This record gives sequence, C-alpha cells and structure tokens, in this order.
Amino acid sequence: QNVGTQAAEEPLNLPISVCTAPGNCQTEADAVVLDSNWRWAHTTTGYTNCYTGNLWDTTLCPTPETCTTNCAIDGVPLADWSGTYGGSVTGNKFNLKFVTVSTNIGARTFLLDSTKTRYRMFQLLNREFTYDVDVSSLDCGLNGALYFVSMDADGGAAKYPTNKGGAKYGTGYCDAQCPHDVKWINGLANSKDWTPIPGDANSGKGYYGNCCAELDIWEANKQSQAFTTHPCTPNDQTRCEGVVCGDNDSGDRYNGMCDKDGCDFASYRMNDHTFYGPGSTFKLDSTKPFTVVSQFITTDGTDNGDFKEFRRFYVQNGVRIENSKVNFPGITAYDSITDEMCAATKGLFGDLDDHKNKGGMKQMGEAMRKGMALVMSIWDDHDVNMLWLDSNYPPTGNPSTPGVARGPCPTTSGVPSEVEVTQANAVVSFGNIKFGPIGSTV
Repeated sequence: QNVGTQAAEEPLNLPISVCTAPGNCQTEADAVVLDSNWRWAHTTTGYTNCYTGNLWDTTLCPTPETCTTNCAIDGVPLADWSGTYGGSVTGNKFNLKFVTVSTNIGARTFLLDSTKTRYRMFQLLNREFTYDVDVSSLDCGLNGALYFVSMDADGGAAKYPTNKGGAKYGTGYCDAQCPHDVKWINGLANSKDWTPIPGDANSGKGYYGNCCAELDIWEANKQSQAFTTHPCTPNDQTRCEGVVCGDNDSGDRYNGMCDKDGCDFASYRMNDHTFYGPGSTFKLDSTKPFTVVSQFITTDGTDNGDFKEFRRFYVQNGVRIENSKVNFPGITAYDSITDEMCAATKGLFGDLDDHKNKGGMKQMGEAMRKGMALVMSIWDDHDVNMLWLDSNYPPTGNPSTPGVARGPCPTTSGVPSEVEVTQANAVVSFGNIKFGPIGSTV
C-alpha cells in the first residue's frame, strides 16, 4: 500500500520491561500500531474511499495492481485511538475496547520497537515472556488474544516495494490460519475476487491468504483459555492461493502449508473444568487480573538448542499457580506443550497431528529463533462463533468424548451480531509486559 497524507500516524507509547534477574529490569520504550486492515483506504491524490463497508471500489480497483496504484492507507492520530478504535494506554497497561461507536468492531495491534519504524522482534527460545491481563469483561463468544507471528520486522517493505508504510502502518499481517480477510498482502491490495463475509458489515475475503508460523500465548475470555503452537512449512510470511492456504471451505484444512489446529494446551479441554473460571473458588479467578508467565525451554538450555517445551504458570494476588494438567485415564498428566503431549492428546481426541507433519516443536522453535512480532487483539468469530475455544466443538459432539468440550459456554453462544450488542463494552487489558531469561520476570 501507498501511504496517505490525510492523517499522521501516531502509535500509542507502551513501555515494557527487559529483565536480567528477578526484580532487576529496565524499561524499553516501545509502542503499539494498528493493523492496516482497520485503516481508511482512499485515493492517493484525494478523499475518495477505495474500500467502504465490506467492498472495494470496482472503478478504482478493477485489478489489484490498479487498486494499489490508485489507493493509499492513512494514519491513526492520537485522538482517534480511543475515539474511533477503542485503544488506550495508561502507564504500562494497554486497553482494547471491543466495540467503539463510525462503529468499529474488534482490533488487532502490533508492538513497535523504540524507533517506531520496525516491529519489536522477540527471539523467544530459552526466554520467558510475561504480562498481566484482565479478561473479566469478556464472556462467551469473545477472545482477547495475545500471540506471536512470523511477520517481517518491516512488514514486508524490503520484499515488496509497493508497501510504502511497512511496520509503521501495521502492514504484513500473516498467521497460521492463512487468512484471506487481510486487505493488503505482498504490498498489493488483496482485491481480486473479493467477497463480503455475510453478516460482517466490515470484512471480506480476497483471492490470496497470508501464511506464517504462530505462537499463541493467550486465546481467552473469562470462561476458557488456551495456549497453542502453530508451525508452518516454511515458517516465514508466505502469500498463498489454492491448496497451499489450507482453506476450510474447500476441505483443505490439513492440506496447506500451516498447522491450523495447532497443538493446544487448554485447561478445560484437557479435562480440568475447575482450574480457570469467573469466581473466587476456581484456582485462577478470571474476574480479577492475573499474571501469565510463559517459558520456552530448549533441548540444551541454550539459545542454540531446539524448542522442546512450552511451560506455563500464573501469579494472582501474589499467589503462584502452576499450570493445570491433562486429566484422562491412561494419559500422562502433562502440564506443558511438548511433541509427546501433542501426539498423546491428539491420539486420544482423534485429531490429525498436523503439528507433527509440519515439523513439530523443532519447527515452531525455528520461527521463534528468527524472531516473531507481538500481536494484541480483541475479536469475535464469524466462522465458528468461538465454540472451538469455549464450548463444545463440534456443537453436535458428545461433551463426554475427550476433545469435544472446551468450555461451559452454550453452543448457541458467540453469534457475532449478538455478542456485538451484548458485549459492546468488553475491554481486554494487557500490561506490565516483561521479557528476559527463564526465572527473571517475577
């Protein structure tokens, strides 16, 4: 995309901590940038929309190349962050409102480095990543997500010279779902064969998808939470078409370059329904804030080893809370993501181990070694109504069959039109982000 001249781009300042030992950290003066999908797209030498509602203008965008020549994405000024997009920062806390009323629904954002010209790339192997979260106002059907993806640090600017904005304009998004709803891919409008998504007034799908590796630290609302590894072959940003995208709609979910299911550790799905929930007698009380700690263990305990284990623990009101465990007869009580856990649990659930097909923890680790961009988002799910996270999936499945039940939400929950009314004022908060060696962040 070209860059427009109507509004300066002003990312929100967000300090994080880089740590060397427990309680010995230094501030890193980073910032938050809005994903290019949420930006106004208009004519390069005017005010005329190139995209309105869920459609590209066919006169301006008869082809992707012409669209890209004629159109530009514009900046987010400071005033518009809260007023238009529902984003705000107080000290080291970042807040994202779900619906902001001209009416904005959801948000996806990235962490910029201290220069505000590149994404802050995190080399996560043999490191610990930690943050405080509040998901108390997110119920069934919503997801306040924090995760990493194998985006380029410059959003693709060096690879795709028609991308003028780079990381500064939140470009280059890709993930392990190979999404077609990304409006700008490889420096070009994804306007070919663009199709609105029914019941989604703001979104559509273009000819291409954009694939890359994804490490989900946090997919969650107050009812259920998960962390998940998604390797791809290769891991780096890859525009896809046809079978390579692994499109759900053509029966290709397991035929593409990315592991779409991922290998998940989701406490409720692993059959501990009392670990996490909205109340003081759950082990971890989702009505109150808490700290989420993630440790990325290698084979030799060094930065050069292969990724072998994703460990997790929590801190809430000064109380250390170890992760829940897998709880099925004849299955080891795993409390972390490893290749063995993935094989054993997917075996039990009858899920295809595409994680293993894509190179497993080792391949996931190669993405983490090269460095990944931090994503913070809030969203509802127009495909599957978040049932995969917090309900029975498939909805018609027996909840006593291992793998089906992922949370207590009813199978009628999560319809975007309903959650966008009922949960309009939901806000996820991510704060006090800390990064360092294992054992350094609490």
